[PDB]
Amino acid sequence: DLIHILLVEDSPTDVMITREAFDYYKLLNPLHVAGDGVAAMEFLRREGQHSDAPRPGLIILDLNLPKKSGREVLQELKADPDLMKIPVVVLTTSKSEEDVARTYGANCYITKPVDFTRFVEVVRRISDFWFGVVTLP
Amino acid sequence: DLIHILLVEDSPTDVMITREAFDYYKLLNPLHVAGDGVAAMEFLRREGQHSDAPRPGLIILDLNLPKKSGREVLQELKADPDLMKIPVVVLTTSKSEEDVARTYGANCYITKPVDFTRFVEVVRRISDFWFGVVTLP
Repeated sequence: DLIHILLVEDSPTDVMITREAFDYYKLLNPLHVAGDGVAAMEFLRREGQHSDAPRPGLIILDLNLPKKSGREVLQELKADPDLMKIPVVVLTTSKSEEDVARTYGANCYITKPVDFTRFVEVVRRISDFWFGVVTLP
Repeated sequence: DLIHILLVEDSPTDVMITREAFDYYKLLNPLHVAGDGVAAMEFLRREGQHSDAPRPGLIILDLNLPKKSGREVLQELKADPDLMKIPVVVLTTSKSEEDVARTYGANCYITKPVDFTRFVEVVRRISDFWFGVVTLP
């Protein structure tokens, strides 16, 4: 449970689905949320209010973002020699759109919302990620 | 992923379902299997062929066991001042039987087979167990 997860999603309903999924199914991975692209880059660069953010080990990225787009966030990520290494899953709004997105992006795409099932599929699609059951005090 | 899991189940079809679930969904927890009660106690006591077995952190126990029953295994477990501390989930064959089993055993019961969904519910029902996503080389 070392790696923190950064969810860049503007929909409060959809953020709620992921929060409750992590909660009800006992995911220990710290879930962090940015509601627009400008806040997402503030988190990654660890600037401003996020001056003490942890580096995420997984970024989950919607494309519909106010203030700064999903595309801008991804483009600024892959420019940075450090942020480029971080795994990115792009949220699509429809499995049909998901077929289109993989054709031209393939595993780094899942349809939203990210409930626990979809999050389990994310973990499956990403080679270096694994589930473990940990006992705790 | 420190804790090993001991599955005491005689059905090869049902053992197959759990093996593939752990495999396809990338559970790192070592899964160990005993096909009857006598082998299960051989594992716990770490005797004979299992002289170097690891202590399990979770035991999943069918009641239909040849050679030595599910009840015998549980009774010998709770006698032992060491083995008694280990979490035990009892497999029932029907959610109806599961309602009966909890009335008189409540969370330590799930209907078989143990696919990944049911295993996730086991983890939910057991206070000190948590899921974590771990990155790996």
